[PDB]
Amino acid sequence: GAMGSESEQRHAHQCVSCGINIAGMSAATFKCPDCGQEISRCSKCRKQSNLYECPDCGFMGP
Repeated sequence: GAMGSESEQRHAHQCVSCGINIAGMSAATFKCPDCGQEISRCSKCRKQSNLYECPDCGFMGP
């Protein structure tokens, strides 16, 4: 019937805190120990590092 969106994927790299346009930029690139998805955190995120959350698997962490 209706096509699923989850089935499809995109390369939209944005900040985990807000959503800065740091796609393919020199931002904080790390692999989530939960899923392993490439997480890009802008410089500003450095301050929010105290408490982040993986936007991929909705994994809320410190």
